[PDB]
Amino acid sequence: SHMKTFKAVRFQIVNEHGRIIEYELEDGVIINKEESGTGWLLEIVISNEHYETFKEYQDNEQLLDIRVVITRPANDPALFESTVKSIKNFKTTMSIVFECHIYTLRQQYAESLLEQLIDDGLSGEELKKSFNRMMQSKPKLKDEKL
Amino acid sequence: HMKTFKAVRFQIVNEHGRIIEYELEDGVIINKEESGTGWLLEIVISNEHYETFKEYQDNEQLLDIRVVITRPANDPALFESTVKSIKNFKTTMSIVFECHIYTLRQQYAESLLEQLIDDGLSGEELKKSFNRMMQSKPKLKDE
Repeated sequence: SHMKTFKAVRFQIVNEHGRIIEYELEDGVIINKEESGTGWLLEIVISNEHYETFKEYQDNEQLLDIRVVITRPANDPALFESTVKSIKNFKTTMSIVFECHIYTLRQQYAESLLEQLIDDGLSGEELKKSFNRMMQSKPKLKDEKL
Repeated sequence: HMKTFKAVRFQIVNEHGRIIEYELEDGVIINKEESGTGWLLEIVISNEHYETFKEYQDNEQLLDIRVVITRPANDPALFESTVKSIKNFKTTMSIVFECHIYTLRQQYAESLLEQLIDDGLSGEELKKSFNRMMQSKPKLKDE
């Protein structure tokens, strides 16, 4: 793809346990800012309902593991690590800009993911349960945190 | 609410009512009126006519464009635009345009006819040109 500007049609945030919170988009754009080595800029419009969550993310400079689907909703998510840069609250909606850096899923994800879950002591049905959910959501692995 | 859209067709219309369609790899258009920059359009097309677009950018040529938004089912929105940037690849290029949307003047038909007659046209030539210009809808000489 040769474009530097894309329409964002789905937005999700994933936690450690591979649990997705999806936010319904009013609007969405994401720009590849290579001009500086500044990464990517995501601007979305969502309901005000989530103003506190995102205000707290901004205040703590929370590192967020996000999934962004581009152009058409059936497409495979792109993977970013991001922080909230600015928030604008409106009457029923809010506008949020994120600072994003793209990443590719590592090789041997399935093997590392299993190694992590077993080292956390999971077994049998809880293990199948977590592995399957995590295989789809793809959380950042414990060996990448601090 | 929705401010960012897919751009599915792109055309330039010249003085003569002639449509020049370019097939898109991709396109997005963004409504930035709140800012006051009008709309922002990025497209990827073949780079065969790179020199044509470099020329427009250098001359800051004012282009009368038609953009179909979201679905091909829609009729094109009318823009007056200039080329802001070009990124050239192997056999494609990406172009960004600054655009300002516009509505078609009232009595367009009557003014078109006036111009064609004043330019010496008659008979079959007049009908041919009028029928085409009524489809593409170019800016008139009174500008």
